[PDB]
Parts: sequence; C-alpha cells; structure tokens
Amino acid sequence: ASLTEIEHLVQSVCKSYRETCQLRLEDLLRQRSNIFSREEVTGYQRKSMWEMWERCAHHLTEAIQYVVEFAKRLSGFMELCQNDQIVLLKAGAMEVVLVRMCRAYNADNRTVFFEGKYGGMELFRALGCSELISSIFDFSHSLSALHFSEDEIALYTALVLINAHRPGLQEKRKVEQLQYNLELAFHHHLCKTHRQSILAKLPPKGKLRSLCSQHV
Ligand SMILES: COc1ccc2c(n1)CCN(C(=O)[C@H]1C[C@@H](CC(=O)O)C1)[C@H]2C(=O)Nc1cc(F)c2c(c1)C=CC2(C)C
Repeated sequence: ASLTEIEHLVQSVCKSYRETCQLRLEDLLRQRSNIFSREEVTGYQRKSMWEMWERCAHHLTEAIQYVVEFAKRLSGFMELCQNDQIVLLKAGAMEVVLVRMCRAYNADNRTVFFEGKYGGMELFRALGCSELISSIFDFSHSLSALHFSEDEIALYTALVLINAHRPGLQEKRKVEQLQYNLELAFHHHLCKTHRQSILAKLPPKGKLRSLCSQHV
C-alpha cells in the first residue's frame, strides 16, 4: 500500500461511516434547540425501569446494528475469518457506540439526544443507575471538547474495531495488517487536515474498554 492508496482507504472508511451513522450530524445539531419540557421529563421519570430498559435496549441494539454495517463496509473486514469478525465486533461494537454518542451530546446544556429531543441525565432516573449514566455523560462531555470531525470519528472508530490485541483471534497477523494501514490512514489524514493535535487527547484504549466491561 502506497500513499495514494492510503487516501482511497481513508475516503472509503469515511464513506462507510457516512452511510452507517444512523443519525446525520446536521440533524443532531439542528435538534439541539428542541429540548424535553419539565412535564415530559417527569413523564419519562414516572416510567418503570423495565419500560426505560426496553426503550434504551431497543435504541442501542439498533445502534449496534449500524456499527456492524459499518464494519461490514470496511475494506478487508469481510476478508477476515468468521471467528475473528465476531471477536472484533463482540469486543468493539459497544465501544464504537459510546464514541459515536458524543455527536448526540450537547456540552452547552449537558444533554443528549433520545427519542426526538434532547434531555439531561435526569431523564433516565427510572433506570436506577446514575453511576453508569453520569460516566457516559462525562465521557461524552470530554470527547465534545475535541470537536471531532465526522471523518475523525470514522477513522478512530474503525481503529476501535480493528484491534489485534483482542483475545480470541485466530488470525492475529491478518488483523494487524488492517490495523497498521488504518493507523497510517488516520495519521495521514490528521496531517492533511492539520489536526495532529488530537492524537495526544484521544482517550486511552484501555479506558474505552474498561467503561464497557463495567457497562456489563
Ligand atoms: C450512539 O449514538 C447514538 C446517540 C443517541 C442515540 C443513538 N445513537 C441511537 C438512536 N437514539 C434514539 O433516541 C433513536 C432515534 C430513534 C427515532 C427517533 O425518535 O428519532 C430513537 C439515541 C439514543 O438511543 N439515545 C440514548 C440512549 C441510551 F440508552 C442512553 C442515552 C441516550 C444516554 C444514556 C443511555 C441510557 C446510555
């Protein structure tokens, strides 16, 4: 792979992301002004934990399906073996969802997009786990600080998935091949866009995985 070939990979990954992002960035930002009323918030808080779990579990399952679609469209993911493809997605899909979530988070008012409008963390009071929820809001808030480009998310979340340190892989060498090219793609693009400053500020990939191991 030469350097013009790396730009095809970058473009490819950015378009796979564009297709599989579920929520359009334009739409998310326009909806920010559309925020749940105190009456509506109370409505959600009045609900059973069980109903909130079903709604949340539904919406996030859908979210995972979109990540799987993304992965399927990455160059050479489908060329991996079946066991490896599952290991990578089992370990990485939820992590990608958590990173993608920062686009739906408005740091001005500490709110997140949920069922058509923006709500604070008190929306999910019924679930009875503010530990998990504030820490999801905190993580989203810190990624908000970076003002991630769409392409930066695409490239970064591709590297979240394609990680040859996941235990269970049968073809480590094959997955390193992709990881290494994707790393070059990411680093190259950050040079092209004078955004090398963000490498020092991305969260550690240990800490991405530890907030999902606790999740479960
Ligand atoms: C990852 O990027 C994102 C970010 C937000 C959402 C999605 N994906 C998926 C779709 N989605 C929707 O609301 C759907 C649009 C559909 C049709 C409609 O009505 O427009 C309804 C969002 C969502 O699920 N919000 C959500 C869920 C959730 F579980 C939590 C939080 C927030 C914050 C704390 C927790 C409890 C973790």
